Amino acid sequence: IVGGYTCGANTVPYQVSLNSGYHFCGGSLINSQWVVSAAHCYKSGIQVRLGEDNINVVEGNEQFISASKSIVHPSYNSNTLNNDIMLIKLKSAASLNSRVASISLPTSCASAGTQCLISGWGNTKSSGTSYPDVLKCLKAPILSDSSCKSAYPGQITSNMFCAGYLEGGKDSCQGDSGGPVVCSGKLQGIVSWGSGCAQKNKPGVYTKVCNYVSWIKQTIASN
Ligand SMILES: [Ca+2]
Repeated sequence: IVGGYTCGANTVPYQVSLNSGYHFCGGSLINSQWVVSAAHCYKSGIQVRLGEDNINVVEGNEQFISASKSIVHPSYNSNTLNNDIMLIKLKSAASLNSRVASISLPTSCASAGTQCLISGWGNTKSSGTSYPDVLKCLKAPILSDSSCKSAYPGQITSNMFCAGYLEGGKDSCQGDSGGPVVCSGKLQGIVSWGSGCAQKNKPGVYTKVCNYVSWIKQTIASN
């Protein structure tokens, strides 16, 4: 997150870190045994880390649970990042309390103007590299489809939306990928892509989760 703030320990209780020896992507806990992330975060050997604040220090609220199965969206295209979503099942159910909690799936899509909370352990600099140890947060609005398409001609599909600030300075970034965009208490987006980070007229591009609720539900029901 560039131009955000320190969230506060365990204030984003559905935020997970995906670890393969090191943090490499975010995710969102959507029930005791399943995480939603970005398909471009796919790899084998994932451990899901819940209850994290400082990802480099054991602080006492962590749960570390191996993935038993990963499911990349059937129509994921890695060249265009269309359908940039994947589900991860935990080998065991997480214990849910105030500091580790699921986030509700949307029943309807969000619209431009709605403010949302974006969170992660990604890069904090736009022209530089600094990775935080504690979870960072950014409040940002959803942008219009037309401004989104204007920023990124020929690249925005119906499974993507833009959020952030066209003036630059505030954005998600590398290492935030896969993590949440929560608006009015619903998971509306997944950190997916962007040209650099926090660049003028290059807002963040997010997977449009409301389009995938049917797929998420049926996948969970059968796996
Ligand atoms: Ca920790």
